[PDB]
Amino acid sequence: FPRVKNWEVGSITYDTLSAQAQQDGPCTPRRCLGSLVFPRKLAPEQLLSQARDFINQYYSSIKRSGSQAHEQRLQEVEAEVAATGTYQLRESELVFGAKQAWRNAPRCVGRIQWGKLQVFDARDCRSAQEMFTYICNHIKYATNRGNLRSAITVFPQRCPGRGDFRIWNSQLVRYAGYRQQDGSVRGDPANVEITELCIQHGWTPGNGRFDVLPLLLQAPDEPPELFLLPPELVLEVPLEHPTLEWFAALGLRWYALPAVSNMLLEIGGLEFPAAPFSGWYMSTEIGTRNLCDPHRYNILEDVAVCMDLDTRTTSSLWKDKAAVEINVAVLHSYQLAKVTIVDHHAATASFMKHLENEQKARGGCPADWAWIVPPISGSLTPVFHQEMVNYFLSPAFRYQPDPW
Amino acid sequence: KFPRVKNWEVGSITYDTLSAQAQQDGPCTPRRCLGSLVFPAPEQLLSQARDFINQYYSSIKRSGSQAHEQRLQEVEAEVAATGTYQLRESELVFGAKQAWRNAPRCVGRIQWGKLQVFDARDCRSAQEMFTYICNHIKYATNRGNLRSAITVFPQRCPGRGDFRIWNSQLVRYAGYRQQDGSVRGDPANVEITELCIQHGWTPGNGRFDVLPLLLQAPDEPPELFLLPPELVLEVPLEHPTLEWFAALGLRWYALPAVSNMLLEIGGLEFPAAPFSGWYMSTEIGTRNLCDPHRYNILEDVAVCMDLDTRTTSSLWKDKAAVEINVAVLHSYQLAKVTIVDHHAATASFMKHLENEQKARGGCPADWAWIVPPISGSLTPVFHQEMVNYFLSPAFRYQPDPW
Ligand code: HEM
Ligand code: HEM
Ligand SMILES: CCCOc1ccc(-c2ccc3c(C)cc(N)nc3c2)cc1CN
Ligand SMILES: CCCOc1ccc(-c2ccc3c(C)cc(N)nc3c2)cc1CN
Ligand SMILES: C[C@H](O)[C@H](O)[C@H]1CNc2nc(N)[nH]c(=O)c2N1
Ligand SMILES: C[C@H](O)[C@H](O)[C@H]1CNc2nc(N)[nH]c(=O)c2N1
Ligand SMILES: [Cl-]
Ligand SMILES: [Cl-]
Ligand SMILES: [Gd]
Ligand SMILES: [Gd]
Ligand SMILES: [Zn+2]
Repeated sequence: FPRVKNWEVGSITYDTLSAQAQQDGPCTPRRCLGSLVFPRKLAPEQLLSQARDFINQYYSSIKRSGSQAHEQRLQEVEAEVAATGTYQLRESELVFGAKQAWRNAPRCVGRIQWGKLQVFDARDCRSAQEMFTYICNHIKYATNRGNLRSAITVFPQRCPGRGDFRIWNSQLVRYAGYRQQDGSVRGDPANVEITELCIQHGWTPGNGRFDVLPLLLQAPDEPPELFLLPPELVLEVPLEHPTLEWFAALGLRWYALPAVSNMLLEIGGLEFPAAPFSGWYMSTEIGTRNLCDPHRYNILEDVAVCMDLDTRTTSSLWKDKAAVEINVAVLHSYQLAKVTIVDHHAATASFMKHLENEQKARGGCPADWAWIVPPISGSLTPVFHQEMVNYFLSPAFRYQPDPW
Repeated sequence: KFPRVKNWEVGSITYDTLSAQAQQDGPCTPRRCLGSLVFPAPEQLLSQARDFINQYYSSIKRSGSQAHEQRLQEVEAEVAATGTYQLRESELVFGAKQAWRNAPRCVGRIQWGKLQVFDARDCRSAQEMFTYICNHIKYATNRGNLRSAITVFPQRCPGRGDFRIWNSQLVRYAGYRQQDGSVRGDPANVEITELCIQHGWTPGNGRFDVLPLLLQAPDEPPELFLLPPELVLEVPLEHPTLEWFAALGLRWYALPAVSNMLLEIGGLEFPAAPFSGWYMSTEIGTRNLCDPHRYNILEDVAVCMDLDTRTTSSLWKDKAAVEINVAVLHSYQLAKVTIVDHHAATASFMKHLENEQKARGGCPADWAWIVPPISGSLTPVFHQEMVNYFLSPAFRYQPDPW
């Protein structure tokens, strides 16, 4: 049972929940690999034991372990896979699984919200236009005129033999990335690959550096079909600074809804390769990562010239001063537009109280230090001084190969 | 079957074949990762010694020679007669450098080859220990043009007690308990301050009182030694455009000299081997002055800046912190005391990683310690994956001798 200490206060807890960790990660007693983004790389008898475990913990969570429909439900899944080779999840189970996969996401700092999550069942789906209308319901409900609401929608589970639903965009909302005559990029260099595929499936390109991409949606077996998104459904925030009058003239924008559409949900031994989820942004994800990373929009040097900073010596900390203003402008702009957003101080303080909750509930909580600590002002937030344990519980979201 | 390591800012790919030779185990398993934890006989003394000797004779491109096999046969028969062996002077210098080279949480390692090793293995007493330390401080400080140095006191040996420096650093500030239960001075140093007092020291009452040295000779109580003030170079902190900053009274010292770690070379253990370099500015500005459990000046700075401290979304903490760091960098540059900022430091470490891949095929690095505590993703180390493992020779934590 790992002893975990908080170095700001001195408190000590023990992770007894780690002792129930399954899917072995990447580390060994000889070498630690916690800093790798993708750990490693990417006869149905094992379906039973994964469904048995998941159903067992479903009934513990609602008191009904021992007697009643608990043992009963064990038999239906036994007979359903003995007949068909897969099984269908009940509605409450799909909702309980979805929430647990969020609760178990080691790198998510927003997990204090894990209990409030709207789960749209789309297992009826069987068409590309069908999912496109499913996706537009999610976005509409999730955006909610800017008072954002956590949502996931679950499309039909992978079946042995015959194909899979797959959203080809990594997010539902993503900006174009076109290569110049220079080979350099106008737009988001993160999305130069998917922009390449959008065009070669009949998309006509656009203006420049803030073009919303179309959704490449893939019904089983048949190829991907492009789907344009209505501008009305894509809520965006133009970026302005509360006191730097020129920042708005830089013409920077970002969208409201972070909605990840390329991860695979796994509940009770069933894989849902199309299950896009969405929450709201932490300000540093936009300001520091999306806009300041050297391989993203790389705006930091441009904002520093406008602030008339000394970009000729790193010891002037001009990068640090420029970044903070970019984060200030993001927070101000989203707030001015009444769009839900959270600063990294508020967000990490909530994660600490999530840790304390999860200590009482389950005796621990899987957490990935490097992704919990903000990308600016790390040691100024409480999680910096908090030791953490990372391990992999099910249900979970996993990374998955891309369909090409 | 070696770890694939990716740099995300650029797209580089390399593999860490040096990890496979890792000669110790750490706290991680396939079941769970503990990377974020701060604190993670003859035949085995002989097998460590052989790996070191092999390392040394490799570095002087003399592997597998007669001079090589001689020294192997030599140390083996010395362990037989006495249970231990002695390093030659060149072997000691190489081992101290390798320990620095192998230190996984050190961002200043691009320098590892430039190290001044002082051989104090003939030291006989605490008084003499004091003299060797004062000279270390004088040479490393060098009137503000700092030099990397290490002093190596006698090794652990059967029959006698260890030399120990009780102080965690050669220069530290007193931490005095209050009547509010509060702490005047540095709260990290409240215990060593109590220790010093009960061993005879007359305490002050400032917030930047330099502590005496508690020095332990074999089988003796610790003895108290005052550092002559003119040996301890200090830098008063001011801000270049915030003139009220000087009225805080804040200071920090030139020389970071860590004195409580253990140096291991070829199975030998040196429990007293203080080493020193020069500060990276975030250690002073961010950690030592802004940690809530350290001097904790952040809120008082931000109020003086007229920042809005009612709400976190004004980012008052980030703004005050960046200006506390600007003051540190400016104050040291004004006082002509060596200092590196986290941007230059992390850029040099990137060069170290590339040097190390070509040289040894990888490099042990602790990402959570290499990435600076402010402006992380603005530096190039944030976007570099790293492999953490324990190589020997090495520095190691050891328990407090009290
Ligand atoms: C409600 C507000 C939320 C916030 C502020 C938030 C924030 C974050 C942040 C900051 C990361 C780090 C990733 C990065 O920065 O690169 C992350 C990762 C992640 N989030 Fe959350 N998130 C929220 C809601 C959700 C929801 C609703 C889900 C799913 C139902 C979710 C699941 C995940 C997963 C699966 C990952 C990464 C996979 C892994 O860590 O292994 N989050 N989130
Ligand atoms: C000359 C410039 C140097 C710089 C800028 C530097 C910087 C650093 C920093 C910032 C840390 C992490 C401290 C923290 O934030 O808690 C560190 C750790 C460390 N450094 Fe360096 N250092 C320098 C020289 C040296 C020298 C000369 C030695 C030894 C001869 C050394 C050995 C170590 C060790 C042992 C650690 C702890 C590593 C671990 O526990 O894995 N450093 N250094
Ligand atoms: C690049 C390999 C994987 O990276 C990842 C992996 C995951 C997420 C991610 C996923 C969901 C989020 C939600 C719901 C809200 C939010 N506020 N943020 C999120 C961030 C970002 C990245 C970007 N690095
Ligand atoms: C308490 C767990 C271990 O912490 C540690 C561990 C090590 C060092 C350390 C050691 C040597 C340094 C040198 C030579 C120069 C410099 N510029 N910095 C240093 C920092 C600081 C801390 C502070 N936390
Ligand atoms: C190399 C390093 O592990 C990698 O760049 C990680 C570090 N921490 C991160 N943390 C968050 N939140 N998002 C990221 O993309 C990363 N990247
Ligand atoms: C809990 C946490 O891992 C711990 O406080 C570490 C994090 N990384 C660090 N990194 C450096 N360089 N110095 C530190 O003191 C710490 N503290
Ligand atoms: Cl994003
Ligand atoms: Cl220090
Ligand atoms: Gd101007
Ligand atoms: Gd001024
Ligand atoms: Zn690990």
